[PDB]
Amino acid sequence: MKTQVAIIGAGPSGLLLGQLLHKAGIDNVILERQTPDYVLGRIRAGVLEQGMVDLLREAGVDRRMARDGLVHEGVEIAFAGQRRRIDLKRLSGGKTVTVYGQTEVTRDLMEAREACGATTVYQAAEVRLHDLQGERPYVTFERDGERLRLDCDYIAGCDGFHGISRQSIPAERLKVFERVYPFGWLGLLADTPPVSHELIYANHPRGFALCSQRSATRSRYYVQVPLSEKVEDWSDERFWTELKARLPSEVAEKLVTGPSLEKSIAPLRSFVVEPMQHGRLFLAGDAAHIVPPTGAKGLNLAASDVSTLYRLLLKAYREGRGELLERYSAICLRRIWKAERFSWWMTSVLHRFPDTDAFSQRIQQTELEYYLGSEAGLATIAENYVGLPYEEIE
Amino acid sequence: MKTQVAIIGAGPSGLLLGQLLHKAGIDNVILERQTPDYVLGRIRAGVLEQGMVDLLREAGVDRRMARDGLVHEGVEIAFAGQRRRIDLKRLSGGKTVTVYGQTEVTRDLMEAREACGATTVYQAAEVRLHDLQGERPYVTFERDGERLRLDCDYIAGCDGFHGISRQSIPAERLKVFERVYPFGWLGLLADTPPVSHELIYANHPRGFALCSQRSATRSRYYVQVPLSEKVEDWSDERFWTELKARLPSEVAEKLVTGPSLEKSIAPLRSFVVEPMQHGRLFLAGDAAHIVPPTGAKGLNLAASDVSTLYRLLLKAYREGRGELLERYSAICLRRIWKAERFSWWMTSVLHRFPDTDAFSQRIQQTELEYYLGSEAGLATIAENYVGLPYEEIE
Ligand SMILES: Cc1cc2nc3c(=O)[nH]c(=O)nc-3n(C[C@H](O)[C@H](O)[C@H](O)COP(=O)(O)OP(=O)(O)OC[C@H]3O[C@@H](n4cnc5c(N)ncnc54)[C@H](O)[C@@H]3O)c2cc1C
Ligand SMILES: Cc1cc2nc3c(=O)[nH]c(=O)nc-3n(C[C@H](O)[C@H](O)[C@H](O)COP(=O)(O)OP(=O)(O)OC[C@H]3O[C@@H](n4cnc5c(N)ncnc54)[C@H](O)[C@@H]3O)c2cc1C
Repeated sequence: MKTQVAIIGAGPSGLLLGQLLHKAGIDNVILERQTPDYVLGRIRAGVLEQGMVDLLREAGVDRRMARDGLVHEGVEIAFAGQRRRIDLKRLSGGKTVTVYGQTEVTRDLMEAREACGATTVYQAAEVRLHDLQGERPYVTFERDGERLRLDCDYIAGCDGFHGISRQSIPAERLKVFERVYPFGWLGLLADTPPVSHELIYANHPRGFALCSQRSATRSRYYVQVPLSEKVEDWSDERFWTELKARLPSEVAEKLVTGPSLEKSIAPLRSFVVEPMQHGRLFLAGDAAHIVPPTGAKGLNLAASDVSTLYRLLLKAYREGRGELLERYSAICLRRIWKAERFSWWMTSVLHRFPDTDAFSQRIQQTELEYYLGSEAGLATIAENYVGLPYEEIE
Repeated sequence: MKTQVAIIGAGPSGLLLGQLLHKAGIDNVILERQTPDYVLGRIRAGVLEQGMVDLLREAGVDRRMARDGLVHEGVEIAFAGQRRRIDLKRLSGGKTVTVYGQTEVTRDLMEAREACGATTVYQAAEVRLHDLQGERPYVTFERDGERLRLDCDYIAGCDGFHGISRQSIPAERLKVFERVYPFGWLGLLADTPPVSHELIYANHPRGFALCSQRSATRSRYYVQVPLSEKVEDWSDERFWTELKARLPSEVAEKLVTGPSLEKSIAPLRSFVVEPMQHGRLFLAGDAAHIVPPTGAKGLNLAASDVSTLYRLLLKAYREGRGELLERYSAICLRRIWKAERFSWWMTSVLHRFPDTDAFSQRIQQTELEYYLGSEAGLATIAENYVGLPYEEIE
């Protein structure tokens, strides 16, 4: 079995890369540990940058998104009994963000891939990577008990945080940067209309809360909870009572509640590895970096890693410029670090941290007061929120 | 002995308030623990905001400053082998800062006060404050062994961080916010021409360094040093060698060194008290708050506290609007907290902190890269550096 680019992981990253590659004539095979159904069960992302929206259009998978996606021109931040709106469009020079669930984006790509007839092996068990520095690397996996080998020119590790690709790079060649936060996000999906037409991020003494959405009749809410919490201790009723307690009274007042379609706790973490490649293996998305959800940058960074890898691979195949691939990491990391900085900043000003002294609490509040009340402060949030520009290459 | 406003402390705050008051016809007496010579020996500040410059003009003490002061339109920040200039004037909408030593400003005010014949008691020993909540407060002090009493209507505590005024407010009525940094600034004054026409703040792996000035032939340099250092362990030669090691090679190359006229270590600290008044006692300047020097806000915040107190006292005396004085703290604290936030931010991005993990070091570097490379980021630094606007009152 042979292909040009072997892709590990059928999440957004792998599917997007595969689609862009297939369309340009570069054969690729995707290997996924789970089933199509399992991948589709993951709720995750709701906010997309314009760069991601354009990439989906380039991959020709934007019909449903253009129809069903919601374009947002602003977002709200509530703190100390007041709501402040950040006009993203005005402050960023015209850019906006699009609310379209990750489940939907993944569904669209999966359908697009099937229609084109490109190769995808689900339930590819025990994927192993070999000869990463040779001229002929290969991947081995198990399908129903028999060990199969897939030869390729390059391997793109799009297998997420717990994937095999990052583990395959000799640990001594990698530099890891990580911060674990002492809290997580308890999320709840409901078939109820959102409380607002725009997102509301709330810093409240009891903890952080976020009112998001998926469509006109589907909402997604989150509340900060300590790491010791188990999802089974949070009944739907306990969640709604808690969410209401963390929102401004006039917002809590018009909130339509309902049974949860999904509930889960996601721990917050920052993680980056340098470099993002090794020989003929290139890491993309959650395989190379994790950002806390506060900034809505994760899936969006994966999109830029992919956009970059795809363009470099095109140059390598179409133009015989294989040496440009050595620049992958340097190009990606520039954008990754600025997005990590933004996600870290958002996280630190919106959440309540344990054992915080009086000085820090006051500085936290003043950070909000300053950035939300200054035209220059508002602009720094806005340009980062809509997403910083992608790098050209070369 | 009787007056209208008793002022404790003959540093910049007390002298400026006294001068503004005297000029408006409100009698005031200043009590100072030290001698004129001792006060004049303190080097301290070099950078003044435009608001402070205007206040000095209003007090009619700006002749020498207008002649000798240096107007700066920009400042430089060096980090990771690169120098980035922040165009203050362009980015702040036309404002600049003025470099005029605190020693000089204090000298100008002292001369101005003497010429007008206003009362100033130097070597006023053991100042005590009494009947702060009565309609008739009074101050007692010792002059050559005899205890004297000074009756007044109001008392302005302009006695700095170690003054008696803040100690006179029942501890239970005060809320203190404080952060002590694990390092100090070793400063050196020399009769040598500055290495640059504008200030250079440098974040270097060995520690922070700052190239400042007092005139065309007088320089002021600083290097971050741990709290365990004693000034006697730093010979002039050790200082120059260290400073040179922390600056970009092309800057170190043209640095003119020379014998120190003054050397001292100043520990870094953030401190604020709420409220800033009690009965007929009002705190101003370092008596109510300390900001680390990194942002050049200390003397500048004292100026705004004074501008505010003076205007409220005018209303009280001239207009019989004594009730407006209850607003002093609320007005001052708004500006104080934003300046504290700025000084804290500058301090955290420019200095090297002990036991810093890899993630934080990278975030520190990315903060600099972001704010120094974005038009909106540059504007947040600039508007804060030139000084945020004073509040109108009423
Ligand atoms: C609560 C939450 C909210 C978020 N909100 C947002 C948001 O609004 N906006 C945004 O930009 N980001 C957001 N994110 C982040 C975003 O969901 C992720 O960054 C994104 O899923 C990354 O996609 P990926 O394809 O890189 O990895 P994944 O989605 O993790 O997919 C990796 C795939 O690889 C497969 N795989 C793993 N191991 C193997 C193996 N050994 N062999 C083969 N296949 C394997 C996995 O099964 C998986 O299907 C959020 C995340 C969370 C958890
Ligand atoms: C290294 C350094 C650099 C700085 N750089 C700058 C800068 O460039 N720009 C800026 O804005 N700020 C800067 N500052 C801060 C600035 O110097 C101070 O904020 C400023 O001195 C405050 O003035 P003040 O009048 O409130 O207090 P002080 O200058 O401390 O004067 C208070 C006076 O009260 C007197 N006194 C004390 N106790 C008694 C008592 N019990 N009875 C009677 N009198 C008493 C003291 O003797 C003193 O004379 C810097 C400070 C340092 C240390």
